[PDB]
Amino acid sequence: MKEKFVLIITHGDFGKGLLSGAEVIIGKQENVHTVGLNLGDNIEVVRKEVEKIIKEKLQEDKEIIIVVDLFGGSPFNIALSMMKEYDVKVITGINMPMLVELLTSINVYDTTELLENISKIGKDGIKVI
Amino acid sequence: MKEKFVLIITHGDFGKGLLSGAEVIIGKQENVHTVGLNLGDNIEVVRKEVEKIIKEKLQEDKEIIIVVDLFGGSPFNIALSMMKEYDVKVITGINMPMLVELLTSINVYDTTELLENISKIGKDGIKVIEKSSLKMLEHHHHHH
Repeated sequence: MKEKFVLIITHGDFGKGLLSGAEVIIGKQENVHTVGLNLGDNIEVVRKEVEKIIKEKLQEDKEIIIVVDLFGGSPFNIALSMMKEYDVKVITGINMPMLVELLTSINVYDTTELLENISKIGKDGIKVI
Repeated sequence: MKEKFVLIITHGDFGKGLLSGAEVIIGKQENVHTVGLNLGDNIEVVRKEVEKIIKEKLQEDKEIIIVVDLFGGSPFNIALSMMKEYDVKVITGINMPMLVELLTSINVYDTTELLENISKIGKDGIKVIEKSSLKMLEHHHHHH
């Protein structure tokens, strides 16, 4: 199995903070990068930066998973454009249980099963007490 | 309706960044506070701080919703302990679609319906995107 690389693309500091939070739980990550879309960012500039990252990682023979905050919106639109061009895989609605499970099982499952796993865990992790 | 106050408790800077992120989308919000738990944090101290915030907001006649990152660990432990003593509601597994819906509709629904609403929106907002679905998503940009 190819080594995986996780790109987190979200609004503002969400991805940065989500990774920070996960790292409190499971320690400092390699092979995870965050890109945040802030008010005042040009989406085409951000798109080109994301593409830069993907090419670089593909050239390192890595398999790429893009995790997005929200279905719809500029981060999602960027992720979709990368799937159109580079055949990376994409999942939306990322939360903490998903990211922790993803990063601790990244070597265990193939990308398709990995994403199905965390989709299920993410939904199950949302509970009104 | 009483005004609502949302307290987000998570590991590290997750809650802080989640709120930052949501405000890019829906603009600056009021009545939302974040508490992050880091390694080596004295958690009984954090619990005490949270209780103080809750007491204060209750004195301001606010209805309190606590949102946590994870069903597990210290943030949920703290949230549970508040629920045992105070009239607060708790929801776990917070994500962007949930928080955006929560804050945008905070004065439209009572807490019970509100948490039910955002639970469904949060789960529905978690989607694996199939490559084969790309073209169909693109069509939606040209019709309603």
